[PDB]
Amino acid sequence: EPDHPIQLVWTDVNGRLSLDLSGAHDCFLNTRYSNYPVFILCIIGEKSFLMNYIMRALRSMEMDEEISFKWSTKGIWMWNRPFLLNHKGGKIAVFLLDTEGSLDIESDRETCIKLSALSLFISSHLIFNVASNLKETELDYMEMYMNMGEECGPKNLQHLDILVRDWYVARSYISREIEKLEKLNSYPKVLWSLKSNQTRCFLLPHMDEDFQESLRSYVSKVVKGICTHIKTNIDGELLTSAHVFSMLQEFTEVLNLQIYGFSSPMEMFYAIKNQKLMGEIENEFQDFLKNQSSLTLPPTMRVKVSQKFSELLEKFMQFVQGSNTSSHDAMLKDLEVRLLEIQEKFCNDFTTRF
Repeated sequence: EPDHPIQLVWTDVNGRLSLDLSGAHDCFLNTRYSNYPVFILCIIGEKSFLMNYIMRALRSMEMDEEISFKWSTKGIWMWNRPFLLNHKGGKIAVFLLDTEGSLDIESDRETCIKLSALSLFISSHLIFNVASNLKETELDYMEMYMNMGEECGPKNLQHLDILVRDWYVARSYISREIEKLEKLNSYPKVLWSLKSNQTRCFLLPHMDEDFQESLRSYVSKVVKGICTHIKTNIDGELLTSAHVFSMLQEFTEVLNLQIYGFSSPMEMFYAIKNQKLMGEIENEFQDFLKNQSSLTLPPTMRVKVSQKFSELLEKFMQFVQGSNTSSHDAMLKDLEVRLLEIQEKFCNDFTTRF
């Protein structure tokens, strides 16, 4: 079939994330490039011009030519074939990803956050389209993305480009946003990113030729820096499309299992870490109970299990992340119900057996 965009992920009627497994398999586990170092360019927010220029520039570098089969929706879409760019004596497989979603509509916000989080999780580089100054919801997506690099290798940096489509000077723009963020005292990683030039801002004029040339200039700049921003995984191997297929499956499951309320991307991110912490506590309780002797005096056993139980609820509140207390309360209550099940099983076994 002629190469075309494929919808990788969408949301079903229940807000669950659904993955085209067979489709993603075909793209990512192709025996030609699946062990080539991979690069996932992702576009988010709100284009056809930008996307088509990126493909035209990529297809030129692929055929060893010089930079100077089109792109058409509420999901994650990918161009089903990668562009193989020369690097070392090998190749880099560039996949092109587009996150279609609302940014500010309050309907289906949890699902919008989930789709976007998934794209950001697997991206090597983010192109974020904004209209004028950065709004809070955009900045929160940006902070989530900045946090997704802190768990993907040691010297991993998260690269973000901001395409401001309707500002009215890119110097005054970035300086302005740095000032607003400095007073707000929130979004510390975006602030740091803006000050370290890891986040770049590009201002696009609205007339055709000035927009055309600015897009061309920007697209040339990001395809040229692709080969030097290869991500490495936790192990230290360069990211490959096989790895990306695995990450996509696993983080889709993590997102569908994040069953606690959240109103913002950072809250969804902290909810994911807090659920993990819950499981580290329950496992820690199970281990503690397994190491207790069957010879222990039943009274001394009851007190030790009770105090350990209490200490673990304290530990959940000490290491819980984020500031949504309503969510922490729901999770502690569920942790308490789970710990009491482990306790009831161990204790009821212990009393009747011994």
